[PDB]
Amino acid sequence: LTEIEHLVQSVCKSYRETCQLRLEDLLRQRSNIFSREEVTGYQRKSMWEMWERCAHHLTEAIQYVVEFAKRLSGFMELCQNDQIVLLKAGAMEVVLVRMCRAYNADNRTVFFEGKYGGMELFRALGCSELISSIFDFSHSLSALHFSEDEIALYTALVLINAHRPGLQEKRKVEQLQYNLELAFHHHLHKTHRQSILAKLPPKGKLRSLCSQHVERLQIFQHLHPIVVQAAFPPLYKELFS
Ligand SMILES: O=C(O)c1ccc(-c2nn(C(=O)c3c(Cl)cccc3C(F)(F)F)c3ccccc23)cc1
Ligand SMILES: C[C@H](CCCC(C)(C)O)[C@H]1CC[C@H]2[C@@H]3CC=C4C[C@@H](O)CC[C@]4(C)[C@H]3CC[C@]12C
Repeated sequence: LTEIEHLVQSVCKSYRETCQLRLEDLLRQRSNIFSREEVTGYQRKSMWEMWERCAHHLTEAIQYVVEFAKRLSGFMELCQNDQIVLLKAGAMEVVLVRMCRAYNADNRTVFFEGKYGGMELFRALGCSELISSIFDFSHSLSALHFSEDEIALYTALVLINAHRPGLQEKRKVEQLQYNLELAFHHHLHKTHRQSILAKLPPKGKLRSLCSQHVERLQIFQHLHPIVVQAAFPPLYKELFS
């Protein structure tokens, strides 16, 4: 009906098509937990092997978020500089939010390579403080019990942010952001879920965690670089320079 009800539907559809893992599958698999043996198996792998596994999973996760963006109304009519600026600042913020779906707060486990495991799975990477910050962020998001439509609309707003430094057509990003803000508010009101607004992470916290993650990924990429077929080569070239 309204341009806004369609925008809600097209964001939720984009998300459904790019969500990478199905929520019912992730909820169904929570009982499928790595044994002590499988865990010491991961812990004994080289840093460089665990880095190769985790780098490729994270790159693929980023590629689902790039596709999500490309399918948001108006994203493809932004100039290429602004597309790169938004995804560079936002795509890994969206991956970190998407993680909460694959996270079980009851035993603090994440779905990884077909089973749930704790952060000790990743010991060989020697990243314990950063990995702990990532699990704690997922742990605090788990309390919101995001619906699929909430996660879709919230992650759209994570990407479409006119405050990112470097934008060339700030007013064009503002028009998309305000339509998505109205879509999000409208949807929460229609579903009696406005209470999540007071509980969303402070913007500073997501940007800060994302900044520490990407800096650590860039250090590993520097020491032991992986390659992938770039989904968005201009963005890829600006991360893997
Ligand atoms: O397929 C692509 O076009 C593409 C695929 C991935 C990205 C992208 N990688 N990335 C990383 O942090 C990253 C990852 Cl996930 C794995 C290994 C090394 C890295 C690092 F070198 F960049 F640090 C990002 C952060 C923020 C935003 C986009 C990306 C960008 C583009
Ligand atoms: C927290 C750990 C370790 C990160 C290690 C470091 C800091 C070197 O990158 C990472 C490794 C792999 C990541 C998952 C990859 C894919 C997905 C699917 C996506 O839909 C949601 C996020 C998730 C589950 C990632 C979570 C973070 C993981 C476990």
